[PDB]
Amino acid sequence: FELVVRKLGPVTIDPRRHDAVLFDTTLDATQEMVRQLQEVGVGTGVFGSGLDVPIVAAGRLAVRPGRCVVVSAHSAGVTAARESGFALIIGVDRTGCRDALRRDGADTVVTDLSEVSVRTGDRRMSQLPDALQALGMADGLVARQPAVFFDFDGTLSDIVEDPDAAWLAPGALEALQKLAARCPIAVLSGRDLADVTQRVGLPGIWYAGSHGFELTAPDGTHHQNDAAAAAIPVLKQAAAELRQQLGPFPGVVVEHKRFGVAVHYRNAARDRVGKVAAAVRTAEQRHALRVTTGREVIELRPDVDWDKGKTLLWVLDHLPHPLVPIYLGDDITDEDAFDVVGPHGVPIVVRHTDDGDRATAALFALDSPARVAEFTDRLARQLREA
Ligand SMILES: [Mg+2]
Repeated sequence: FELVVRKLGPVTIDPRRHDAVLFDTTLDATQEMVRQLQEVGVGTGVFGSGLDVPIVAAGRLAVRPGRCVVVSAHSAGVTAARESGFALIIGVDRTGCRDALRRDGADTVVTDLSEVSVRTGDRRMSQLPDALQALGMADGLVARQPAVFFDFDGTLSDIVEDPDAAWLAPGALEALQKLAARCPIAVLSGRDLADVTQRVGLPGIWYAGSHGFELTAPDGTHHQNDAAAAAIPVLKQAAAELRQQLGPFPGVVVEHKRFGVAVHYRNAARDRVGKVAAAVRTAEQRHALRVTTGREVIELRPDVDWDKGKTLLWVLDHLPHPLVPIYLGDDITDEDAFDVVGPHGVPIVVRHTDDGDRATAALFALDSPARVAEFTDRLARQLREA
């Protein structure tokens, strides 16, 4: 395995996203590749020829398929890893079945495992210094003038199982108000632009909704990803389709947002899960959309590359000044933004009790969403200082 240092190669085992790697036994994964994974805290295991099937091998490591990588030189492995929702499936082409393997469900195919990279450099959330404590040291948190970025759910707002029941954590409104008088603020969210705007309820700042595909400036200028916007009518049609197809089956919900269809199947019986999936993959094929899985949801999104780092970099390019970013996030999508804050930027991760001590690119930690309101207040006070 080639080592990539706080970066992302072509094929990358990413500890932040990947808790284990399941190797096909026929592969000869060197002791050097397993040791590489051992230093970054990633478990290994083998499945395959008459041995364990991928999902079983994953169960022995106490790791969900959504957090596991499979590496397989055979078709059965690739396919079984595909129907089991594995996060990353690397096909190893040793018999020139690159096309076959990718038809099976390989996310990507390599000839030799030394083409696979392992991300190094991230620390585990445990290990990180506290943001509040750093903010109050002699030299403060930032040397240069900042622009501050917030994820909404899990960061500014306490996690809730009812999406509609997400509200600003106590004190976070007065805090954002103070800070907003002091520097540019931006809240990021996967919710529609209107929803997050209403829930923060604070004007004269940047709102980025629908996964950064559309934002509002302080002056109220609307901005939208042009290429992504073309898929808006496409998605309304998939939603219309999916509602007729899955309407007969109770416990299955089709939720339509401006840049996505989400199909909730928490209350769906066994064997409509495969049927809920089959319909979304039909919607996929038919409309050239992008499917991604939640825990009990399947989502269709515009087939346009984008992440939270690109939102951040874009918003920054439009800020007046060389403005240094401070970024606060709660989960996995926020790792894209930690990675591009630059040599003076401050990436902060909000810890939860059930988060499991993930590896992260963030430099600091805030203990819960409650401290985020506290951090915001003191930041506004430290900037008023200078
Ligand atoms: Mg969140």
